[PDB]
Amino acid sequence: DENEHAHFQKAKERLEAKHRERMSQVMREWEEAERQAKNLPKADKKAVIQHFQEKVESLEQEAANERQQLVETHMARVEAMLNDRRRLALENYITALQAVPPRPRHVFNMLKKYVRAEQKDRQHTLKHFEHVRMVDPKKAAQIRSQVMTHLRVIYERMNQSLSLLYNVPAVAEEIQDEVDELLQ
Ligand SMILES: [Cu+2]
Ligand SMILES: [Cu+2]
Repeated sequence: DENEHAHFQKAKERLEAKHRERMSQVMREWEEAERQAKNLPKADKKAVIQHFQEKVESLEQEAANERQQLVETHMARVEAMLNDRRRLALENYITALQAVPPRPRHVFNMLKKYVRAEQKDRQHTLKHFEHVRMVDPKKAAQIRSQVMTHLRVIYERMNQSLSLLYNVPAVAEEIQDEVDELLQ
């Protein structure tokens, strides 16, 4: 999850290096084209400029394509890993609550891992959405709904899991304070 974000930044940089690379040989080609067009007419010259401007435009388009694709796949993998990570954490938490006798510290640790999984998912979804919002405001307004509902779910699923803590008030009391630190 943090392995794939180290795997995301990597692929992200390779993509940049790759782009900046193709972009450099285009400006390079542009030059020899300018020197070679040294003895050609103006018309053929005004057209050599358009050719390379369109060439650069195409490169930019592709880089943008690769980025979006990379991010999409990234969102898919992470969403799968985070849900999986949450489920397992929710299980250990519930199992902890049903312990006989219930162990406060153990319940908390399990609860902590769970809150962090939910918080990780929320923060992750928020960060990526805010990225698009900052870069492409109009695009962000498209996925806006699909993104807020997601956050609404995570929030409700966590609060619902937190309240399970009241089925064992003695434990809830003994760790209430530490739980607050967690939620802040
Ligand atoms: Cu570029
Ligand atoms: Cu991410």
